Amino acid sequence: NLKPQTLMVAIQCVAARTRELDAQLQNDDPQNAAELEQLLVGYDLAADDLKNAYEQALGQYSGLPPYDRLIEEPASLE
Amino acid sequence: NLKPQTLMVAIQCVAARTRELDAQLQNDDPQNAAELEQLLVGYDLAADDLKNAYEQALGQYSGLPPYDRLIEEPASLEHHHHHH
Repeated sequence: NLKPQTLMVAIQCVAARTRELDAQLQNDDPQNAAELEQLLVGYDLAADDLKNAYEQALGQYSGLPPYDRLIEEPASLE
Repeated sequence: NLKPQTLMVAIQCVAARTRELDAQLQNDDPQNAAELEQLLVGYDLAADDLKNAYEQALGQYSGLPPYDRLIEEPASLEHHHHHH
C-alpha cells in the first residue's frame, strides 16, 4: 500500500504539471495544444483516483493535510 | 487502489517535477538549494514507492511498459542536426 506521503507528493506533482501545461496552451501551436488537452483530461482522471485514495488515507492516518490544500496553486505564482 | 493509468501519470509527473528541480539546482545561483534538496528527497521517496506499486499492478503477462521507460529522461532520446 502506498504511503500517505507518496500520495501527497503525487497529488502535488500532478496538480503542478497540470497547471504548467495549461499555462502554456494559449501560446502553443493549436495542433500541439489540442493533443495536450487530451493528455490533460487523463491527468484529471489520475488526479481523481489519487483523491479517492487520499480520502481513504485521511480515514486511516493522522497528521495529513486536507486534500484541497495539496492541490492549491501556490501563492507566489498567483 | 490506484489504477495502472493513474500510477503511470503519477510516475511521469513526479519524474517531470524532479527534472525541473534538478535543472534549478544545476543553474547558476540556486536559491534555497538545501530546501530544494529536501523536496527532492521526498520526491525520490515517493518515486520509489510508486515504482513498487506499479510493479505490483502488473499482470503476469502485462502489456504495460517497463518502469524504466516511464522515468527515462526525454532529452536523452533527442538528436539534433543542422543541414549541411
